[PDB]
Amino acid sequence: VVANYENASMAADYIKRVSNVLPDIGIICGSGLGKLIEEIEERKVIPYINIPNFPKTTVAGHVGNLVLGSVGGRKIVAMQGRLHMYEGYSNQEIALPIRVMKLLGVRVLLITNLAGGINRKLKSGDFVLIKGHINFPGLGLNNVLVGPNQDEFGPRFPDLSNAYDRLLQQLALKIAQENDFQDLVHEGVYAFNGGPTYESPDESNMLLKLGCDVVGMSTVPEVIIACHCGIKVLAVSLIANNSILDAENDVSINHEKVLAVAEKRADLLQMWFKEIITRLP
Amino acid sequence: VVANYENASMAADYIKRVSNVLPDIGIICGSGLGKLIEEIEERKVIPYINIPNFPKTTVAGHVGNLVLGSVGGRKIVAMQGRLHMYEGYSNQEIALPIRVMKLLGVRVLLITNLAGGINRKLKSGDFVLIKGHINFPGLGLNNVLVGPNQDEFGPRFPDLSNAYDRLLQQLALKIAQENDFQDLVHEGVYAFNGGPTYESPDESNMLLKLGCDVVGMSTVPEVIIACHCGIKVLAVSLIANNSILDAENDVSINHEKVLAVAEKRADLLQMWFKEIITRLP
Amino acid sequence: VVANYENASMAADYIKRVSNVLPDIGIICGSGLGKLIEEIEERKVIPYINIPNFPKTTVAGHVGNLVLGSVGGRKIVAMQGRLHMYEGYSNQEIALPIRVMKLLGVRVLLITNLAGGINRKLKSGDFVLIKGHINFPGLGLNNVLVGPNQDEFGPRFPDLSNAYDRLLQQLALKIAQENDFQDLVHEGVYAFNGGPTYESPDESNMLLKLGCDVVGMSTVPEVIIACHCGIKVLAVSLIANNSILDAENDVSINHEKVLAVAEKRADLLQMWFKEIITRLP
Ligand SMILES: Oc1ncc(F)cn1
Ligand SMILES: Oc1ncc(F)cn1
Ligand SMILES: Oc1ncc(F)cn1
Repeated sequence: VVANYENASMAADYIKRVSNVLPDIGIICGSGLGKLIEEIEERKVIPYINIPNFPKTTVAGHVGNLVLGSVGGRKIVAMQGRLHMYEGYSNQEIALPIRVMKLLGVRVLLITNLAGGINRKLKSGDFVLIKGHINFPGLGLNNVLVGPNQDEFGPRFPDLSNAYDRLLQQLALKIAQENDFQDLVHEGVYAFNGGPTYESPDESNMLLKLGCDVVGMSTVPEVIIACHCGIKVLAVSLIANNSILDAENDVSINHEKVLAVAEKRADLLQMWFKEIITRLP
Repeated sequence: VVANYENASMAADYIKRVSNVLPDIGIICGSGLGKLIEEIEERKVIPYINIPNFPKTTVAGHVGNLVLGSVGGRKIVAMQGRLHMYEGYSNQEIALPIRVMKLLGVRVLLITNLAGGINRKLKSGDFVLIKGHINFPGLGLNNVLVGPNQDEFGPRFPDLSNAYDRLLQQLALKIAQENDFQDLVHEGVYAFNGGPTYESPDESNMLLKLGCDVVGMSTVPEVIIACHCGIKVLAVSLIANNSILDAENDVSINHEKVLAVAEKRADLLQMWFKEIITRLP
Repeated sequence: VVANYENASMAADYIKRVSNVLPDIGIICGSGLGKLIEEIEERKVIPYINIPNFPKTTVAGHVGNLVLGSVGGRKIVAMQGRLHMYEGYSNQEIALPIRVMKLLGVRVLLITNLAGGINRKLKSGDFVLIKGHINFPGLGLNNVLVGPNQDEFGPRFPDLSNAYDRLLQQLALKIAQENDFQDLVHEGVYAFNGGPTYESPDESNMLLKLGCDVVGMSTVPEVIIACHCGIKVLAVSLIANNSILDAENDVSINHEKVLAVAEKRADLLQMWFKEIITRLP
């Protein structure tokens, strides 16, 4: 299934027929950070398996829903269950849900994820507003846009220099200042490690030398498909460890330590993003 | 279709039957830079679609011709319409036209492309004689030679240390000195970004740290297949922007700015390469 | 053929029925360095082609055997003929033999390979105990674990920080000290170049900047599959050139120079690894 104009139009025809919502705003929430999606009012929940041309996700399993409703009086659509390229999904499978968002009317996409810290001043539980990226898969001929260009959505050769909207980063920081947690909020460069192994101690050392502030296994593919078709993006990483410090001290990372950090910050992130949605121009 | 001895011999049998030219020299021209190929004398134009075992290019579209004729009294063969790996072509598809060149008798291959500048002293419209490369796809298990080795063409483990012939670089510089444009001519290290997104601002910063002079999305695959089977190579990048400066000043690159630079330099490059062909040993 | 619990159990059922050995220790020997495998006592030699679900290797050709027997009174299993990812084998093909080792009872895996030297103090014929790695394919979405996780073998997101067991590195160094060749033994960080082209002069310069001590085209995939399923690992590189020096002096590497270094050190490595096996806790 190619992520082309006709296959995405077929999916959007089904969603509109079921939901009766035309959303302006899309959200993709990171693992353990999706509590906001249960707070959506006047909801329709749509399993991916019921939507024409949506990718099959029965191998990886776990939740896979599109949720449409209202937050702060705004009309939104959420992916509940994010598709990760380390699972083996092709370029076409990742791109189609984003391109369906576009046809549904999404103009702004808000994204959260979990990441490892590389910059020395970053601590467990800090947040990082992403302002640029280093796309190791893209340099290495695994860019999410490798393949024929779908000209109806965007250009063959996109410019990523404003892929992370500066006015959205400012709005996010203003909201944290209003609530006296700006001291947790940083800006930084995100490195895309295809994964699924955690960054090794010597990979982490390397990324420091190359000026990365955080590293993770998601987000860059969705950002590129969104930028290709003219959707503005805000992306926020929650730091779950300092990998540079682990490397210098011979300490281990693991999934259980990571998920506990998400639990610790989930409710603050929920409230932050609720107010961001309410206050988007 | 594997790029093996028999499939390439089948294609070469067809070309020789149609053209009545045995070329010594191959040329692959970059986008907007192929005007020289219309100046070829006593031509035969052969669409790729008519050549047995040549890769299908009807998805990407646009021109796809092999052109055989005479320049400066020398017998040449040109690819009019270059195959790019960001389109989704496999290793076998890229390699076969080069290996057919070899069976047709090509001993020297001359290549031009468009690239972004990373070295601070490089400006829009400068030329760069490539003297080595950093092959991010190759480090990342997308080398154009991944797969079984075709032993008839070359070794399992090639040495790339003289892939860019030093005497051809000297000849090119001598010709520019004769015409008083040597001040436009540099030498440099080319980084292969698989693409198709332009290098991001923070990717550009990274490449500076790693000692790259230019970056682009082509040329390294063809160079490796040519070196594998013993064809000498000259490769010249036309600089269409300084990406380090764009990053420091928060400026955008785009395809329309890039194509205008090609237009500005096309005729000088045409004349340069005409005299290079005439004067190859 | 997926490298899942049932397909690997089917292979292990066949091996046990033929060999009557339950090994504790696995070995994977590098090119020209497998002489120890002929010294295995009370052997069974099993061609890969006869084992259910083992990957087909008739395209690459050359030896492909599993050998089970006794060394120093210990029960072992060896791969005679290593699978390399530059040949075009998928993730599943590489992983299955290691996962069969696990089901057969392997608790420790010992690995040797040939590599290029990047650290300036390393010379032709030196050995390097690997203590960490930089996995360019993994950063670039070609990690050997990309695809669905096989939960029976290990976790979705493994930690690689103790993938190279520290007590095994110490035991190896102690043995070299006992035999007065500790002056040949170093420790270092290994860069995985997917290959099959040798590291270029400017790739080598880059790797120095990023803190790599050696570079090669194997070993990291097997280490990751082993670590995933809880097998301890010792990995030793034999240095066959200094690629930083070749780059500064404009000198060439080649396969014939490399194989002669293996010949020069094969017998010392054979005896070293024999005593390591004998003395594993
Ligand atoms: O803490 C952490 N989370 C996700 C990562 F990919 C790496 N490190
Ligand atoms: O100016 C420019 N041309 C091609 C590139 F790949 C990047 N930058
Ligand atoms: O000497 C050497 N051996 C293997 C390599 F991959 C590179 N260099």
